[PDB]
Order: sequence, then structure tokens, then C-alpha cells
Amino acid sequence: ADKELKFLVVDDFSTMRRIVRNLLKELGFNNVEEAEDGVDALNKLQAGGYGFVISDWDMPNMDGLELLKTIRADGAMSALPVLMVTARAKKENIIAAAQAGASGYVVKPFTAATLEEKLNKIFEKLGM
Ligand code: BEF
Ligand SMILES: [Mn+2]
Repeated sequence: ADKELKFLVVDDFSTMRRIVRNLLKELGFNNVEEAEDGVDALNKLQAGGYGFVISDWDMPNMDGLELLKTIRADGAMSALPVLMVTARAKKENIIAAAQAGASGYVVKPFTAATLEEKLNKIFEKLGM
């Protein structure tokens, strides 16, 4: 049943969505959907059933910081985990995402090992 947790993987670079979804599959999570920007992601989220978001930052139409802030401000999903996975590596970028409620932060390019470590840190708090 834990492995039924529903992920939304958001990035305008489809190669990154593949990498993240495939790591999830190796960890036993197959209930995974994708979105290419924050608008498409928010539309999927508002439809219900999600339990974890993994999101890029720079994307057209709505970026990942805007998405994160929207999620955190929406009482229907305000505690949804949101893992930032972004090429933006400056301390001030990390601080901004953190202050906005990010559950974790991974810099691209990444190893699957790093990504797993960050996911586990959050799972640990989900009691998984
Ligand atoms: F475009 Be992302 F923030 F790497
Ligand atoms: Mn991007």
C-alpha cells in the first residue's frame, strides 16, 4: 500500500522526468504521473489523489517556486511534500525555496543516489 503513493513529477525537460520516474520505479513506486510546467501540474493536483510532488524550478507559464507557493497556500494540499530538483544552485535560491516551504532540495545534475537520499529523508517524516 505505501508503494501506491501517487507522485507527480514536474519538469519542462522530459529527460529529467524519465530519470526521476525510473528511480521511483526502482524503489517500487509505479503510481507516477508527469507534468511539463506548473500550470499543467496544478491542474493535475487539483484533480486529487496525489501524495508527493517532485518539481523543477524554471519552467514556462508557471515556475516551480510559484507552484510550491500555490500548493502551500491551498488548504486542500498545503502539507503535500514538494521536493525541488533544479539546476539552480545558489544559496539564495535554496533559501527562497526553503522559506517558501520546500520539503527538500536537489541540484541538477544529480546522481540517483542523491535523489534517493533526499526522498528517504522526506519518507522518514511521512512515517514510511
Ligand atoms: F529548470 Be530547472 F530549474 F532545472
Ligand atoms: Mn526547467
